[PDB]
Amino acid sequence: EEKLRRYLKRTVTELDSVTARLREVEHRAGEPIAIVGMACRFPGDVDSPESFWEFVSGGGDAIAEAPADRGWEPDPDARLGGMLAAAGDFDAGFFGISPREALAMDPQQRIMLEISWEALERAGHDPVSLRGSATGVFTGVGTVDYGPRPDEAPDEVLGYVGTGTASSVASGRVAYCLGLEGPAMTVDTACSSGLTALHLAMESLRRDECGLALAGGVTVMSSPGAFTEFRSQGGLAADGRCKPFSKAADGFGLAEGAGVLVLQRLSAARREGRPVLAVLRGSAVNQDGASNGLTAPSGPAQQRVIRRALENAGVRAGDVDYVEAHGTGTRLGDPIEVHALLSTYGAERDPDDPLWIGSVKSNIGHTQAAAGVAGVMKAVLALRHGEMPRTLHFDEPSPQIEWAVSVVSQARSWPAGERPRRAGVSSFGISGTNAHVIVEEAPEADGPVPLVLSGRDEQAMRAQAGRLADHLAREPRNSLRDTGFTLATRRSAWEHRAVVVGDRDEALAGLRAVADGRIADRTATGQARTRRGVAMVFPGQGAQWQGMARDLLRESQVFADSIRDCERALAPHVDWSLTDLLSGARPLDRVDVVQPALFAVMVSLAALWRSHGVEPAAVVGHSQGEIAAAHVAGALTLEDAAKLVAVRSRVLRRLGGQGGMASFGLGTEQAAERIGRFAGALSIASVNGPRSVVVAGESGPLDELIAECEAEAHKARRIPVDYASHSPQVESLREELLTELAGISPVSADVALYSTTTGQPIDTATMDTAYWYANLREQVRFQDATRQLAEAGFDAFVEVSPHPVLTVGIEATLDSALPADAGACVVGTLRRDRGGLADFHTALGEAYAQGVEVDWSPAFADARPVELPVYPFQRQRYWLPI
Amino acid sequence: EEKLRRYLKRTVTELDSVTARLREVEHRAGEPIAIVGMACRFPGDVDSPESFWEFVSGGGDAIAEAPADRGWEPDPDARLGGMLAAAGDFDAGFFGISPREALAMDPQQRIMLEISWEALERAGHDPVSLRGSATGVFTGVGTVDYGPRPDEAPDEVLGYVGTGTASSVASGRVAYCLGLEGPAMTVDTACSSGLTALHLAMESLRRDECGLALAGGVTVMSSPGAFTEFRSQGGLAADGRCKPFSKAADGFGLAEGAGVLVLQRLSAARREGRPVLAVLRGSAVNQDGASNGLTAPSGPAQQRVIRRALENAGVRAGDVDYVEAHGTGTRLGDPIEVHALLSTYGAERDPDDPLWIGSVKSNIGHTQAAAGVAGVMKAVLALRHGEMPRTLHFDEPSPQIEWAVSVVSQARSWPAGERPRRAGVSSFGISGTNAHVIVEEAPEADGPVPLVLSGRDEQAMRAQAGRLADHLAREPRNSLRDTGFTLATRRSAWEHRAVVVGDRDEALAGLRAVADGRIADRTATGQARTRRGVAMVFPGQGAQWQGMARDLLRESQVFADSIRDCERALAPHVDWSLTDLLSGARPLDRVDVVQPALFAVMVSLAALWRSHGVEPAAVVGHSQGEIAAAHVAGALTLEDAAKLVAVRSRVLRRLGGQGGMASFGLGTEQAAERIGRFAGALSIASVNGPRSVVVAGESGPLDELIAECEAEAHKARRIPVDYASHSPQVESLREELLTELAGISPVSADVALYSTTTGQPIDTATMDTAYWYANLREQVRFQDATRQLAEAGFDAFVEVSPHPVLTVGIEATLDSALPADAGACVVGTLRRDRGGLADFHTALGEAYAQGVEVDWSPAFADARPVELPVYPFQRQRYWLPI
Ligand SMILES: [Cl-]
Repeated sequence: EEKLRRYLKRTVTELDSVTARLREVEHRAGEPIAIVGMACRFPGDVDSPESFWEFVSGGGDAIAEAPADRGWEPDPDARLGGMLAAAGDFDAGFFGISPREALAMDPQQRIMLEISWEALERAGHDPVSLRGSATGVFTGVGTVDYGPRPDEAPDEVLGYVGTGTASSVASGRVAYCLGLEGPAMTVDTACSSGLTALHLAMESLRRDECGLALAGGVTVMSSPGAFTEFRSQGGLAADGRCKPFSKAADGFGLAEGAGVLVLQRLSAARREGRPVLAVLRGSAVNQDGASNGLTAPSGPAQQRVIRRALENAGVRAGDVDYVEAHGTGTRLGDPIEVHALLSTYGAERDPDDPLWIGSVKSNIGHTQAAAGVAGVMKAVLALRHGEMPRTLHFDEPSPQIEWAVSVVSQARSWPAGERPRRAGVSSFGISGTNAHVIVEEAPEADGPVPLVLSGRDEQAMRAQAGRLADHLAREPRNSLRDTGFTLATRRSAWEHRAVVVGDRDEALAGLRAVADGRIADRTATGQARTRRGVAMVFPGQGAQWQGMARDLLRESQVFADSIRDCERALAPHVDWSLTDLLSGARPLDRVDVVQPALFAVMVSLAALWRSHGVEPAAVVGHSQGEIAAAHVAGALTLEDAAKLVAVRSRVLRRLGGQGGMASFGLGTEQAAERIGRFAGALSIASVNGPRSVVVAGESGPLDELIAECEAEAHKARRIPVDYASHSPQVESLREELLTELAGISPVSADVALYSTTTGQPIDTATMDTAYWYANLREQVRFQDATRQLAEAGFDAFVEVSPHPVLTVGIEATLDSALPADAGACVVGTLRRDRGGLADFHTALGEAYAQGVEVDWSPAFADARPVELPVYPFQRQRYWLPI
Repeated sequence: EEKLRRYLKRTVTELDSVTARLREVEHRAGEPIAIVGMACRFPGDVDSPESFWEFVSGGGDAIAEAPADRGWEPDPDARLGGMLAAAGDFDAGFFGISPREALAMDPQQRIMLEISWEALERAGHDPVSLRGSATGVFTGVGTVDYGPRPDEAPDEVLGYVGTGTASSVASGRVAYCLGLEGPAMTVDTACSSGLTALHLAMESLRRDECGLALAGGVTVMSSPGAFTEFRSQGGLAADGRCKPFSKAADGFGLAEGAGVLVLQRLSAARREGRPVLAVLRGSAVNQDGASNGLTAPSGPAQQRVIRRALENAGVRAGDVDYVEAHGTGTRLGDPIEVHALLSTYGAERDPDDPLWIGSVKSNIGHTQAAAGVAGVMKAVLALRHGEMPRTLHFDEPSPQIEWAVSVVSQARSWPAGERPRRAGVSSFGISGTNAHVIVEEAPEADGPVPLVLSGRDEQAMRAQAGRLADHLAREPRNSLRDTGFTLATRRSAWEHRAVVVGDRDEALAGLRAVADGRIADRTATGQARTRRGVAMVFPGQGAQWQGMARDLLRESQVFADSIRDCERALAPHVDWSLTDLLSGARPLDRVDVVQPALFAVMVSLAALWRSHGVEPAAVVGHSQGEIAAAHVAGALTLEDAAKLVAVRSRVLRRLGGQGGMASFGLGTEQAAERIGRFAGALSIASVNGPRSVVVAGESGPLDELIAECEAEAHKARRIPVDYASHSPQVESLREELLTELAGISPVSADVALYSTTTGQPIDTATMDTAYWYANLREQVRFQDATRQLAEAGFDAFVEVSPHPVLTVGIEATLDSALPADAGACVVGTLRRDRGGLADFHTALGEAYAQGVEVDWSPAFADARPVELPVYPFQRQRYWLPI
């Protein structure tokens, strides 16, 4: 029996895998598609969705004279229509395109690139992240009229003539530049092209040809062909203006434009937390077929497509509150359109609550292949702003139309009620191919910060900064933390970089300064280069200051836990509290106190760096700093290393009052000759750069040296220290160190370690007690180790200290070694009186600004994304006439 | 308990049925698409699948110097490629296109219209029947380079310049002309437009967007632009010739061409019983994305697109025996394709049995946006003839390719084994968009005659007949009956029509005659007009011959059954078998035998006419003929009409040997004056036409008249008859007639009836015994009734008799009456000694040939469709240079 209950179990589990399977399929097959980003270029200086909505709800009329710049033949009868302010302007370099090829490029190809990039940004992607993805591209292109014919083109531009004007390339070139690998195609269906495209993408996503899709359309009138052809037979308003459904309809008005939508499976966008601007729910495409003429509309067909659309959307006619009509202001067409609406959407109505109707063609003109994409944007923007804008140029309603179904003449309201709101959008093509799609409102959702920003060039970076300032200012509801998070995780990191750190008041001013070419406190600025090989430097004396990370101790957890781990390890070997010591901001005179403290702080600073994704490919230490570098490398346990520095320093107390040390701005030879005269009383303690050396020995013999030097313009800094290491005075302590350092467990390490003691880079199992005596006795030789790393192809040096002290030496050593103005950089961590996170973020910012890979995320826990301005294209005009 | 027992019983049942539904949704979703017809226009004078194959397996090289006639600027280096014989030739009239519009039309549009028609004809449709259907149009168009610009176009062709070159219109114009209502769009993917289109079409079908779809692509190089662009960049073979995969590869060879497929859901085409040529099993489209360069192909993507295509087909790489590689002979591209095939298909084979590879581009060149339609056609054809044709120009295999997977270099053969054979066909776009599709062999399928045919002009009709004769002569496996059926039910009925009746040998000879402008027996030829009103004419004496219907009684059930029904109605009134009378070919001397049989024959012939969908709108009788007419028009039951004619004829025996009748060739008044001298001894019995009358009276006085005419040369024909009806001698009969014709029950009739007794049209309830005596006593006046039908706009007179006796008179009347040469046709039925079904079909033919609606179906019982020649287009050259 029991087996034939567990037999039920798995038999029921098959049966369940299958039912939910069938739903999945069927659900997927009609799944709503989310419009997740947009971007446009319309008449009226429209370059954003924000601008489009301003222009339209504002009741803008864009119709005007055709620009002079195109090299059009003059005409007695001025050419009126909806033109694009800067149709020939393009940032070619951004896209890897030579000036020569950009010149042979159909403006329609160019614009598409720009806006495709913009739209993915607004969708929440760093578009570079999408290279190699299966993203689709579906573009509606009607006419191309840009080039001269191959047969009369300048020889300069001949390679790029065909490819630069071929309709297929409007699609493909987007795929080739953003490295997309889904299907890419250009669709021609005249006016409805734009929706044909959109429909094709929806179906592509529903079948899984891709996860993501770019659906758009473009028309740019490079020549006055259309004017000529329409001024031939009838159709153009003398006004240049579209008066949809009015008494006063003359004919349509020619225009140009471009629009894109990032489309994604609704469920997929929810899972990834992308913003849903609106949902497309179903669409349909048909032909009017046997009409009265090739270019005649046919209402019966228009009706048929409204129904197929609604069948597909799974929506009822009466549920749609508004329609974005074709509405071209034609004498034949407007009536036909309205009658087809009346007997579809209107049949299912009260008089008491009619269908509402508009046309953006009253604002921007007949934008042709883009018209439709133009209509879907208006519809989306209307669903997001709760308002139906004015349809311009409405005399009286047209007396050719037999009027459920009204036109919106004064701007109306459209608020979120019980039902979702939806809109239909239609565009009907001159060649007979009609399209209608159904749009729904989006369904329901829900200290200091480093702001990181980039430009392909220096001016772009500065534009980036200014627009971020404007955005932040005109939008105090936006979290600073989400703004930084988005900037860090969802924007491309270009060559010229800036990092502005601080709270909101500071974040604003830092950005405005970056914009105006100035630098505010805590800003990092640089040019990135690929960096492979982070060497962490670990210095010794001269890196302490009375505060030392009082603030960082409070403001960072990674740092404070590291420290805790230290106070625990040094507990046995030392009798004072690390924390009381740092938190208190207590004096740091004693050797037996300073050195282990510096050890903890520097190890703790290393932990922070690693938590922000910066890992050492090698480590170099300096005197005491080799203990930290040894631990960080992995050659020592914290317990070992802690004991080591605690013991070293306890013993070193024995030399107290018997010598001093001082740094001098000269070379080993210079110093070697000068010092030779005191036979043995002084020794060179370290050589840190071609013109920097420490000398150690008996004070008096030292003072004569310090005195003599200042009297000849030599750098000669007392180190505030009462002993003299790296000198023959250390033979006294040889016994005691070998005695109670014994029991140390060195291990070969993951990371390279370039010994200063030895002079070579080493297997770190070498570092027995015998080694550690030598580190205190023998001369340091940091200059030597620097060169070895330089020569070994390290390009990034991070001086992991509370104050930079070897930084300057290092750069001088790299002047003398690396190919001048090729590469390597040097970067510190904290600085005197500059502890606390913000200043660590500024040190990250410097490393990052020069091309170190940093993981910024730890500075933004939680932190959803947020909508930011778009890349500021550095444009130039390219235009080839006829 | 058995509780759980019951539940395993349930669960299994729902497991099973849930899996049936899931199975059925998933099948539908990706069901095989059938290629059910195809047409084309390729280099080497290829204009049909058959001529394509002949060309290709003959190892044909179409490469040649471009035609001089396109207005191309001559050039020092001659332009070699695959050029379309006559790209400028179009039948504009067939499609209702003006010469002015045709001139400004891109030839890519024109060629598409023609072959879309041809393809539908081959798929076994009358394209006309598809008007208003949901058939979609998907068309690969790359470049369009035809016109001058609207700036510089002759003002003569100006209103048609934009429409004539719009890419979208290649798709749309087809749907406009054929009246198709599916989604119609154009696609630009450069060289893979072809397959892309077919892929979109495959999916539209699978989404039930349409039931049928035309998928194709075109390129016509109207200008030398491409030659110009590629002679700057490198890449063209100096040869003109693609040598795919050979050491000899210089570059590709520009070419042009055009191809369509009629696609349909496989289940549906089986359901509709339609030739499945091959089957599209699966496809894919992708982008090679971040390649080396826009135009550079990329192996990884080529492999990806193959594997996606295979997945969708549900086919293993191992299961595919041939691939139509893109193979354009490019030095860079060829190796990349062969490597990508090697690691997809050639991974899954042991060397022993490799994948075979070819490229038609070696025969016809790189046919650009049509290439790949060209490819799928070669594969479909190869599957059908079981042969892999030779890939030309194969010097040696390329030493740059790293050779599972071999190039077919000598014509291998491909037999239908235990596996279904399949092919892949790839084509790769210069903008980086790739397609691959998978094609499977077609699955398991299993007297004299009237041939009808037509053309929009006379030349087309004759050409149509020539093509039929050839087709019938060359392919004897196609039944004549099936051929007749297809012509009648699957071909449009154009203005100029011919009908040929015969067994096969005589159908050939008649067909060949019509083709030569000659005539044969059982061959009718006409110009059709819509004819509003068939008037059936029923004559009297003269129409009989001794055979009458013996043949037709055996060959026609509709007829034999009607004769059976009469025999039954006459039996009470007459003591001789109608059947034995007609079957035994027995003499018809006596009045009481003739008149009833002639009625029974004439009434059953009417039945035939009606069984082929010819209804009288009006009828006319001539003496006894009125009886038939009255019954046919449904004023008298068969039982009444039978009684009437039996009695009327029996009583008429009383005048035997007392007079006579004879038809004279002269008009009423000419007869009247010539006859009046025998005061009353002769009567004008009937006036039938303006120069034909019948005279009844006392023989003697009648012999004098006849003698007096043969003296002066008048048509003077003795009617082989004992008596003199329609004369005073009929008073003797009045009483007996009225006495036993009483009881007759006439009623108002459905159909009109233009009484020859009265002189008018009538209410047929009128036709009581008083009327019927008048019908015998009175002058007939057929001419007055003829004109009354003319004057009331009947245009089609059918003489429903066994021998045409009134036919010539009617025609002399309608000269007078109707506008001289506005239309009218006068048709007989059978002829003396030409009874028999086939002669009836010939009568039907003369009526069909002139525009009477005939329903031919009854001639073919058990007839299946059969493939036939396509419309012979009547073409002119239209070409606008630059
Ligand atoms: Cl200090």
